Amino acid sequence: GSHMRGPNPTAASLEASAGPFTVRSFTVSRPSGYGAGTVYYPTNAGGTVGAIAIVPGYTARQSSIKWWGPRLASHGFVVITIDTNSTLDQPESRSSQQMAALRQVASLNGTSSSPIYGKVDTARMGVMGWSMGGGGSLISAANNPSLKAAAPQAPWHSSTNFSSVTVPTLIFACENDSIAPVNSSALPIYDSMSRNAKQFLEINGGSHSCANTGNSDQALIGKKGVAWMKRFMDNDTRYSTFACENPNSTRVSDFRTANCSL
Repeated sequence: GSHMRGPNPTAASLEASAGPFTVRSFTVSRPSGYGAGTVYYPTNAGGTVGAIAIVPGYTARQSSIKWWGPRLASHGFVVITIDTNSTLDQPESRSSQQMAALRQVASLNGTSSSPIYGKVDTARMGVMGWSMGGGGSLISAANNPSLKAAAPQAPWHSSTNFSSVTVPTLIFACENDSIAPVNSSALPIYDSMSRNAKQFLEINGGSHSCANTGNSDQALIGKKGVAWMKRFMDNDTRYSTFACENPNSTRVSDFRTANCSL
């Protein structure tokens, strides 16, 4: 069961600002169970694509995470970036809202007026987000083991115990994070997970915002996010090396992976 779309990947094609597909976007008119959303979609993927829902951190909005929308969509995904009902929502609420966004993407896939009408494989879904939105993504993964992939950034949750998670999980960490320190947040979360394909990618000298819109490492972070989603959401074994490899970069202060075959 593989859903291979687009050309055979290269380090160069994955590091580029844009993948092979053309991207359009729209604002969701009547968000159902979350604050606001922007839907990014490929116009020319040549098949139905998985959907990814991305949630910001505490006080934050779509702007903090929006760079992911076109970057992932241009490689063959429908991506929804959300605002939460309140900027002060906690991780459980962020998880519910993330899953509501995926539910509404599935709804719009069935809506003839929608730009994403018949563009989505509602069986193939993924979750991403920053800090409390990253914690929320891991809660979404724990509660919904049918999700194909999770790739949270600088995650925080009130508990680091994600031992039940079977969903392939890529944690982006920021070496010098002083909001959700790696030693008390990202790494204990990574270490809790014994049942899944998982990866830990720490950005050298990174602050808490090291994977956000306007980061200086979009070539590397974008390559790893896309490769992880292509490998696990599409079961596209063309991406096994890109997903599972140590990227061998002086921008990476720490790399860990498990159950991830090249």
